[PDB]
Amino acid sequence: GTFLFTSESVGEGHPDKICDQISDAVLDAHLQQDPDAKVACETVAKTGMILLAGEITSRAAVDYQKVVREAVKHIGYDDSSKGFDYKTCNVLVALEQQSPDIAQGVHLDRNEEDIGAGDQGLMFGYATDETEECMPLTIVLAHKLNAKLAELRRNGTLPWLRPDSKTQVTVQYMQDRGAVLPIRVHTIVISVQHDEEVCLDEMRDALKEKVIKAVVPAKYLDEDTIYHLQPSGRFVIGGPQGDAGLTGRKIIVDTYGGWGAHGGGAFSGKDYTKVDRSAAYAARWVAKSLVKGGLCRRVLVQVSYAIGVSHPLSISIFHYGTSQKSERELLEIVKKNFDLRPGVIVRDLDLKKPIYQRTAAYGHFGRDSFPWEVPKKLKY
Amino acid sequence: GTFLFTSESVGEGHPDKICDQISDAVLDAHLQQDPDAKVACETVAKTGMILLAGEITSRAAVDYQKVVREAVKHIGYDDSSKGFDYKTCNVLVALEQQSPDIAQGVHLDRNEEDIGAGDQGLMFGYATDETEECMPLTIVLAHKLNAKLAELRRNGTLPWLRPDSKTQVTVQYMQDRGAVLPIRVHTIVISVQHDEEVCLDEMRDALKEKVIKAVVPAKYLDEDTIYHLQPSGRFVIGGPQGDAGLTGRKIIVDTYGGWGAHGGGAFSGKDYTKVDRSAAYAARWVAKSLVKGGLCRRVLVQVSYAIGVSHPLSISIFHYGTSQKSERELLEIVKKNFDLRPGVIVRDLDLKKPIYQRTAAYGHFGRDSFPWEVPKKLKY
Amino acid sequence: GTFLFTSESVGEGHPDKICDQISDAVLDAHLQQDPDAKVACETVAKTGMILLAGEITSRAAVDYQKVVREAVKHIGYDDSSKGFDYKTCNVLVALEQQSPDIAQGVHLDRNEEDIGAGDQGLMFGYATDETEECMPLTIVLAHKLNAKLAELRRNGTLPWLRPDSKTQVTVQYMQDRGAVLPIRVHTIVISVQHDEEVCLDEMRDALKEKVIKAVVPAKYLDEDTIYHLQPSGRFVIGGPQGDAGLTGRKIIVDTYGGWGAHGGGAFSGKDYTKVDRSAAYAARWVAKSLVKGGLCRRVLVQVSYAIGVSHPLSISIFHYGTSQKSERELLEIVKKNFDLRPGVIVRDLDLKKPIYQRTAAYGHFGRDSFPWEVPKKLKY
Amino acid sequence: GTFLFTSESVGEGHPDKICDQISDAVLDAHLQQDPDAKVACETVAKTGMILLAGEITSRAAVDYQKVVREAVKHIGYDDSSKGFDYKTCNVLVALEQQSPDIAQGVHLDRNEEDIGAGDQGLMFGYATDETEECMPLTIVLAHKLNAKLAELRRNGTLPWLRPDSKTQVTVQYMQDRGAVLPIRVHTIVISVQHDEEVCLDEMRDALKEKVIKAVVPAKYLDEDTIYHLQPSGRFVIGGPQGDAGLTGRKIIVDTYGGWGAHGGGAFSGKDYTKVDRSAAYAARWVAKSLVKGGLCRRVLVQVSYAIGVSHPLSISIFHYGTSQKSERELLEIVKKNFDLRPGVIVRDLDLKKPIYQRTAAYGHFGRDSFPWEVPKKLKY
Ligand SMILES: C[S@@+](CC[C@H](N)C(=O)[O-])C[C@H]1O[C@@H](n2cnc3c(N)ncnc32)[C@H](O)[C@@H]1O
Ligand SMILES: C[S@@+](CC[C@H](N)C(=O)[O-])C[C@H]1O[C@@H](n2cnc3c(N)ncnc32)[C@H](O)[C@@H]1O
Ligand SMILES: C[S@@+](CC[C@H](N)C(=O)[O-])C[C@H]1O[C@@H](n2cnc3c(N)ncnc32)[C@H](O)[C@@H]1O
Ligand SMILES: C[S@@+](CC[C@H](N)C(=O)[O-])C[C@H]1O[C@@H](n2cnc3c(N)ncnc32)[C@H](O)[C@@H]1O
Ligand SMILES: [K+]
Ligand SMILES: [K+]
Ligand SMILES: [K+]
Ligand SMILES: [K+]
Ligand SMILES: [K+]
Ligand SMILES: [K+]
Ligand SMILES: [K+]
Ligand SMILES: [K+]
Ligand SMILES: [Mg+2]
Ligand SMILES: [Mg+2]
Ligand SMILES: [Mg+2]
Ligand SMILES: [Mg+2]
Ligand SMILES: [Mg+2]
Ligand SMILES: [Mg+2]
Ligand SMILES: [Mg+2]
Ligand SMILES: [Mg+2]
Repeated sequence: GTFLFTSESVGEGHPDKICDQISDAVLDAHLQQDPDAKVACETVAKTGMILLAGEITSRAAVDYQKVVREAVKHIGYDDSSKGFDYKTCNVLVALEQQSPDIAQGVHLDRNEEDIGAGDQGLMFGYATDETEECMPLTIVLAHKLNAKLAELRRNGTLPWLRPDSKTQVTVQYMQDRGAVLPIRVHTIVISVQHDEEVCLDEMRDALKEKVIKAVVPAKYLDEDTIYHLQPSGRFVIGGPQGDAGLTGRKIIVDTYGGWGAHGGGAFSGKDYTKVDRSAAYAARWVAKSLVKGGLCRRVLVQVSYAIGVSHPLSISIFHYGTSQKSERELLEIVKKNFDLRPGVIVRDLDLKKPIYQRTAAYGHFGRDSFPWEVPKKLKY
Repeated sequence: GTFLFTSESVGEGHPDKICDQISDAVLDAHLQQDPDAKVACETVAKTGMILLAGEITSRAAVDYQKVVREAVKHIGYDDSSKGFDYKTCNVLVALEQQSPDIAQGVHLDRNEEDIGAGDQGLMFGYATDETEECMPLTIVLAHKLNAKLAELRRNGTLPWLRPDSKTQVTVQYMQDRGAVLPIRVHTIVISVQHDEEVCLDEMRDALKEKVIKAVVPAKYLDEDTIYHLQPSGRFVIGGPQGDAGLTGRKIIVDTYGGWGAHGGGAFSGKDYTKVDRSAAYAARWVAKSLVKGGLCRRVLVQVSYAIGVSHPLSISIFHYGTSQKSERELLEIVKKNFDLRPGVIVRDLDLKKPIYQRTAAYGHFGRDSFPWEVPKKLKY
Repeated sequence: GTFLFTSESVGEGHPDKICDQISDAVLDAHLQQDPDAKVACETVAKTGMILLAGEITSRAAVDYQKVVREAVKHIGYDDSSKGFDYKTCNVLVALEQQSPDIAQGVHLDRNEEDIGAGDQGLMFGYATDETEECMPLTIVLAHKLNAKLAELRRNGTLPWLRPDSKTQVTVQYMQDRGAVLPIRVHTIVISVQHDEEVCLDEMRDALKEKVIKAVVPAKYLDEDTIYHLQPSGRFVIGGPQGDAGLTGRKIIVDTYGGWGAHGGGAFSGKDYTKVDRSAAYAARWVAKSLVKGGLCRRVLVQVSYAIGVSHPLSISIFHYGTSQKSERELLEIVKKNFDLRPGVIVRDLDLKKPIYQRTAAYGHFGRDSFPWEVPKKLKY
Repeated sequence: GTFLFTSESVGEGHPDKICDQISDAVLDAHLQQDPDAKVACETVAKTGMILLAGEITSRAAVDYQKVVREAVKHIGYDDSSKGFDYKTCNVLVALEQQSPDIAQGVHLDRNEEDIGAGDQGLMFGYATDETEECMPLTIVLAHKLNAKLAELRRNGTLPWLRPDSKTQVTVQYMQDRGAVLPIRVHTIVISVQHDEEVCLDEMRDALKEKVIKAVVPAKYLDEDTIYHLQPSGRFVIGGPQGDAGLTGRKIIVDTYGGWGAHGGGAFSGKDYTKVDRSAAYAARWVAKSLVKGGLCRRVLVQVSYAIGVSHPLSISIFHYGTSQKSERELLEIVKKNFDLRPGVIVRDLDLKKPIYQRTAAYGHFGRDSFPWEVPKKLKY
């Protein structure tokens, strides 16, 4: 009755994640001055280049040079020896206003609570009782491995580390009436950019002893656990020099690591009127509320929207057999307890607050008690 | 016992899909001359701009100006009145060689069958017997609605249409022992870019009568079906002028429309050594082989890889309760019948052939009898 | 005793001149809000692209998209059929603050009158009594031919004209004691971008009859005058699509058409602290004052500066033998009547006023009674 | 009877000169493979960015990444501490084919000797017997000061130097029957980018003792000579980070430093069919031939062209009163001894040879016995 499942995560300096963090730094900069800024900022990164492309209508005055470079500084790309430097890279801006055709169809002259969805689309929320975070263990572990790398880089204990990293965790699970129970870690991959001087065996030893053993409980690790540590053998070239980055190319890392489902919308660089972000956050909030409220052990929530229409087109609940209530009963509970219009979600989840850069690495869910991580007490 | 499920699709001129098609036009151009080209081409589109960013190591001599502009021409952006013109747009190129650190870790000096995966990652394949295409009805219908729009644009019957479109279909389903049975279409959204002269009622009438009724069987449509046709009210500004596009931002449209699962990897712009594409195609091939072979009615396949390692790290089969065989038995059948090393997949699926631009709109699966859509006869 | 001399001019839609006008539109936009803006804006134009690159420190909030596109609109590039369209081109911005090392060395904490030169360099002013404009006839005629083309394009009498044009005029001169006396026009070149439908003979006839004869006095034209009208035979592709443009690549067209001398500094995109512009304008003002004041018939003025130093390093006067006073006496007159510190020039010539876009085609000198064209009454 | 005259030069790492050298590195790369390449390559430089924009029709396969980065390496921008790094900067390419309308009008189906001029324009050549180089002393000295800085940077004796430098020299002259005789150096400016650690007095002392005294004969220097050494006080930020660069923005530095005249055409990035380069080189060759041949002491030559026309429209000779022959007699000598069609100049001056990057700093004239610097023996 056992099965394997694998999830990955990436570090702050992974080129796609650089772009997500920059896009959200831009969003936060606008929101600091104009809580109602309309923001759709994509970022592209390649050798020596950050390009901002998209649509922003805002009363803010934002110094894009400063904002972008400070985000890259935070990540740790501060010298040409590392392959990228915030001080000397190119920052190019191709930002126009929001289309007035979109603006008139979505929000102009509308009461805030009755703003239309900013686009069509579908979104999913998921929660699982297998961890206190209500997240899959596979991705929780994958994120923590990248966070550990960044910690040891920043505190100087592994000064050969660079910011670009990836991890991948395969867990063997059993199932119990639709819920999932982690048994052991089957395989771990870690690849991380490094300096020219450190040798491969020193890196592999450090990744096992100072990273894996520091993060993963020993009860999950055994003689049979497979380790692929620096499996390429050499990773000196990294960041955008090694691989182009784009915003919204880590959408599964941002969410549930292959578990649950995804509707395809990226989060970063978007204000609350973009339901790709606000409704996915709300859907997580619903899912987590159902599990922490004791109605399910595991649950998937779908919602969908049409551009210009406030209420969701569809809502669906899938409980994997882990509730005594029918899925229809859970749907009725959700409909009685949540208002999933974007102009109400914004109020419930405080989505005009400039906290988005903090969401843009290590997953949007399962950490930091953001509003969508604080369960709603349900009435039924 | 009924539930709703929603999927979307986008047209050829949707700015993200423009980028996928350009990236794959670039890939095909390289493969026409050098079957072993290493290609990782991202495309970004905004007002007046196509930017190519990424890594290509190839013996081909490719005229990027010509290749990009011809792809945009095919899509139909051929005049400033439409918001974008292949003849006069900017084409910018930021393409470097593949990192030699990646090359040495993945493919240099390796026997082709034993080439390492081009990256780590996870991938899923899915198949469902609800349609002959072995695809969810929701996304099949969504794709066909966009294809219909392009057909009526190109044949001149709706000359006010422009290339940028989106559709979304919500189907009410029942379930039968883990399989799903479509009952009716609950809601349809269509948004499509249009000329300045046509009025809203003419468009809405045409979208119902010439698009929806031409595509969706009447047995699925009834008095209660909800239509959101041009719901924003005005969509004259479109294509990249209205919304920035990036490669790999329609990964759910490219695959299963929210059904099954996704590991996060984009397809377009990548040669076969990128397992994001080759192994996802293989996983579809496996899933479809299991369903057409009569072992399951519905099945999800996960695989995962480490950079530089040929064999998958993990393989998992989930049959939703729709097989008499256990998931472990199906896994054994898969392991006996498929070799999921990238250097074997390339041979089985003919992945050096320059057919990729054809995959880059209307989904990669469920059409055209591509090799991954021709079931393998299973021995067990 | 006769000789030939040739000068050229270009139209508003010549790609280099597009860039000069855009750079100066940006400067004017800043000056409208912040008279003390520090501006060093270069523009690059190629197919579908305007790129702004440079350094601006200003309290203004400038919408670069709007400013750039409005300048291109004014020029007349408004449709993909013309090769460039303000509505749909790419506008990319790579603008940073002025270097703080420059700012501290030039203007920070300095009394305005005692601001240092913004850079080192040399500059020349020139005037000649051969025309009332105090300009060489060769370039006056060349400019007027381009202005005529733009006039006939804009009033619809030659609707096949596009904005990109070049002209060149060769005049036969005699000399009289260092002054020059035009005798006849020896050769005229006109090349102008055109639509696909008009034939070559219609264009050549129109350029002779409606352009040349409308601009050049018949007394200068005879049986022997050589006409090279549309000499390439076909000029449908034009503007930035045909030829990349850059700011500051028409510095001889901007000034004296090969007569006098040039110190190499471009004018457009620069505020008054850049002595390339302010001191060259002042030098013209000096030269014109000497000729209109009756001291010379023709005169060349050199000045030069060091970055951070207010007073010119050198001043030189060359009168071609056309004064009864020695060059040393004229130099003394200039030193007694003009203060060529940039922080005084700014006051005398009103150089914080946003009139710069008007200078950026058809020459900076010899027209419109700008302040540097109004002679100073000299005391001696 | 004395006067001052000032000329400037810039170093290899001056951002405009970076662009000229890159443009000519691109030209040379094409010519190495295809002697008949048609090349019009502009370069733009700003923080972290080299952009190539222009038109190239060539049979060569050129790796623009490699070519650009190697040119920047040669200049010495190899670390983020210097403000720019060839290894990690962005290289963007916007290169299209030559316009076919230009190609058909200029060179297609034409006998090489009878190729038309690639454009209209005017050009000047100049020579002066005041130095053995036949160049003005002011600019010769200015160039040598920059060359000295680069020498002391590269040999490690002044390791605080960076590549970006400017110099300016003012010489007091007397005249003798139209020729000019240098008397003394009146003022020298040197500004050079430097590291954060060196102090201002150490730099000023080194610039006087190790640079000026090493280059300028002591006979020209006296108690009254004015030195402006690091006059801004601080120049740590430099190269493209401090100031945008463009190709063809140092046209007076490239030529005669304000002496003679200039027709406005840039040299770098252009093949021989662009008469801006080939005819200006030829005009220098003519001028130098007249002076070294003993006909003049100082001479200015003008030539001009029309696009598509092989022979020059006009030729003019101005000898400043320094010949016993009339200017008409010298013109007749020039016409009997030189064929100034571009398709003949190419043969006489060997202009398909890839030696152009070597021309792109320290002036195109007066050094290295390039073909246009080897006087032609005149018959008359
Ligand atoms: C392997 S690259 C993707 C494929 C790549 N675009 C190509 O040209 O083959 C994807 C990511 O893997 C990581 N990476 C880059 N170089 C690597 C190396 N030498 N070894 C292992 N991982 C690497 C970085 O995180 C990078 O963003
Ligand atoms: C709505 S836009 C995305 C949000 C947008 N970036 C913004 O600034 O608000 C996404 C897509 O919707 C479609 N779209 C663009 N303009 C639209 C309009 N006026 N009405 C409906 N759909 C539109 C296009 O397919 C476009 O790529
Ligand atoms: C001839 S182009 C310069 C050379 C060009 N970059 C090349 O690739 O050969 C310079 C200018 O000449 C004009 N021009 C462009 N196409 C032309 C044509 N077909 N005939 C005549 N003049 C043209 C435009 O004003 C353009 O900016
Ligand atoms: C002074 S900058 C030109 C004006 C500048 N674009 C601005 O924003 O004010 C021109 C050149 O002077 C030199 N330069 C740059 N920074 C300097 C400084 N702090 N001191 C002296 N010269 C400098 C470099 O050679 C640079 O290319
Ligand atoms: K989702
Ligand atoms: K990538
Ligand atoms: K997948
Ligand atoms: K977008
Ligand atoms: K000047
Ligand atoms: K050009
Ligand atoms: K010249
Ligand atoms: K500049
Ligand atoms: Mg990626
Ligand atoms: Mg979407
Ligand atoms: Mg998108
Ligand atoms: Mg991936
Ligand atoms: Mg030009
Ligand atoms: Mg200058
Ligand atoms: Mg400059
Ligand atoms: Mg020219």
